Order: sequence, then structure tokens, then C-alpha cells
Amino acid sequence: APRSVDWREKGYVTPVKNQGQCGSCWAFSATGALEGQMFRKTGRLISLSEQNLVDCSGPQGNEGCNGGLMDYAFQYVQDNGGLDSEESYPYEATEESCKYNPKYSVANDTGFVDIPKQEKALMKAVATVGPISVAIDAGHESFLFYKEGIYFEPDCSSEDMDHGVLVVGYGFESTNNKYWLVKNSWGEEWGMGGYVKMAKDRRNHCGIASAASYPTV
Ligand SMILES: *C(=[N-])c1nc(N2CCOCC2)nc(N(Cc2cnccn2)C2CCCC2)n1
Repeated sequence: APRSVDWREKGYVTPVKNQGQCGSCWAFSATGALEGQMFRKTGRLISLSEQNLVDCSGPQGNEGCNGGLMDYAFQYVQDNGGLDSEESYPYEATEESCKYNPKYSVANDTGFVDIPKQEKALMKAVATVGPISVAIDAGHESFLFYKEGIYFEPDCSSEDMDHGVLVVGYGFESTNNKYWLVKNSWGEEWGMGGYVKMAKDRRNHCGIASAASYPTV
């Protein structure tokens, strides 16, 4: 694994999105991972529809704005045989009837990989695959009102995750304090342009390696 990685610079990552007042972070984490994998497959970066996932992936166990999981989203795309573009199926921030139309499918997957629950394994995955879906303990106001710098919350749990986000890289700063570069779905005004630097190799801080996965294509 290289000492740092940033898949934004290689064209794998769409702009930061905003889930609004809906428990759909899992859909944004899953679309971000599949956007990366489709880009590596095809060389085309196409924003994918979280609304398609929120409306349609109930059979796989998702609950719309009442939560869900990225692996359930990857399973839906496999079962469905496709996923629409964000342009064809824009985000509404409420669960509505399923409107998937295969004519506008721009992505597919063949299942998913669950990464071993270790930050070394996560680093190898990020370096060899692309952006990776992860779950973190985001349930402290220090995270809600994060602005900049390496996020380190002594009270964070490595087992009690409550938010899904996307690891787009890792690196270190000199101020060797290491971090994961994490894309959130709270809009560009949160954090650093919508990103957070999460402490890396600090005893699986906030559980970032505990439920990491990505779709196969
Ligand atoms: C992301 N917006 C989000 N939202 C929720 N909820 C809780 C259910 O009501 C809606 C808001 N949950 C999650 N979860 C799933 C979760 C949360 N806490 C306990 C167990 N699962 C995250 C999705 C990836 C793993 C955690 N996210």
C-alpha cells in the first residue's frame, strides 16, 4: 500500500451530495462506492440515483428514510440488474414508490466484498480497489460540528456505528498523524468541503474498519 492515496485526483468521485432529512446515508455510501467501481470498469464517472435505492431496495432489507445498509443496496443492484443515473431519477429525500426504469440504468454489480475488520485490510482495499463504503460512530456532537483537521473523538466506539460514509483515500499530515479521507453526504458546507479526515491507525477509531465493503462489477 502507498503512503497516501486520494481517488478524487484520479476521477473516481462525484461531487458531495446532501441526504437532507432522510435516513438514507447508506444509499449515498453505496452509490459512491459503485460510482468508483463503474469508473474503474468503464472510465465514465456517472452520478448514480440514491432515490432509486431508497424507493426500490425494500426486498433486500432497506427501509428508505428509516435506515438501510450498503451491502443490501449492492444486493439490490445485483438482483435488479441495474441502477438508474441520478439525472434520470433525481433525489427527493423522502421514500416514494419504486420508479426504476432499465432504459436509464448506467450501473450494475455482481455482489459485494466485506473487508476484514482491520484497518490494515481497509488500507489494502482502498489502495487496490477504489473508494470503499464504511460505517462509523458519528453519534457525537464533535462530529456534527466538525470543521477541519483530523477528527479524533475519545468517546468513539469501534463497535457501535450509526452512519454510512465513503473512504476515498488516506494520508498523513505533518503538524506522522494519519487519517482516512472520508466523503460524507451532508452537503459541501459541512466539514472540509463535505469531507472529514478521520483518525487512521488509532485502534479502529469510530469503527471505520468494522463494516467496510464495496461492490463487485
Ligand atoms: C444514515 N443516514 C443512517 N441513518 C440511520 N438511521 C437510524 C434509523 O433511522 C433513520 C436514521 N441509520 C444508519 N445506519 C444503520 C444503523 C444505525 N444504527 C444501528 C444499526 N444500523 C448506518 C448505515 C451503515 C451502518 C450504520 N445510517
